[PDB]
This record gives sequence, structure tokens and C-alpha cells, in this order.
Amino acid sequence: QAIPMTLRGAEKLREELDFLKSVRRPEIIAAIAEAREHGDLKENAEYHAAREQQGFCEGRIKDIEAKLSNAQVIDVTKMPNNGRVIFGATVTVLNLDSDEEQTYRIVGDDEADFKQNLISVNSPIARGLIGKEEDDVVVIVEFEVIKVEYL
Repeated sequence: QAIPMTLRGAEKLREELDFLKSVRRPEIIAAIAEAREHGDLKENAEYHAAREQQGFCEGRIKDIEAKLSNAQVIDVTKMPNNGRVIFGATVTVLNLDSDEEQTYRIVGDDEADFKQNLISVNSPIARGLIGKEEDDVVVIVEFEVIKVEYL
């Protein structure tokens, strides 16, 4: 139960925990202190919006602590490039049919953002590539792993 997470991604998680803990949390409690000066809490809109945000953002905190409590932080920059796809690598794949060439970065779930070509290890494309190496054609259809870079 060690949970793989890249350095970029973990620094991004740790970044966040601070802003939420150090900037937003206070801001939210001052917002609540404030609307409390107006009593009638039941119908206090600014109070309910502030309390809403408190749950919203505190859950994100409880989450990041856990996430980071479980992490296995991988830095692929420190390993000799074998040409084999590992978790954290950057992979150029070529769709042998359409001839569609894309480069992706295999990452953990909190860091995953496929729209930004950052693919969660728990995805069909990461899965078909993980363990392959440049040249390996993989019938996941078929894509060719054009280049493996540890960045």
C-alpha cells in the first residue's frame, strides 16, 4: 500500500495544502466571524456560503493530508533511461492507423489531467504502455511507442 506519485505532482499537492491551510482557511473563518455579526444564522446567506466553503475546502485538506500520507514519490529524473515505460515517464505514442502522434506523461490520480496530456496510471492507455519500450507496438488498436523520455 505504497502509493506512487511523481515529484512534480507531490510538490503540487504540498503546494496546495499550504495555500488552503495558510491562506484560504483563515479567509473562510473570518468570513464566518463576519457574517456572524449579523446573527439570524438561519437566513444568513453570507454565513451559509462561508460555511459551505469551509466544508468544500476542509475536505480538500483532509484529502491532501491523506494523499500525501500515503505517497510513494517518484522522480524519474534520477534513473538511467532504459527506454522502458515506467510510472512518471513521458511517452510519445504513434497511432499506427490514423498516424496520430501524441506525447503523454504517466502520473498518479491526483495529478492526472488528460486534457493536459497527463495520464493517470489507472487508465487504459497508461496500462497498455507501462512496461513497453521504444518500438514495442501495442494492440491496446495499435500504437507504437515512438520515444521514452525520463523528464
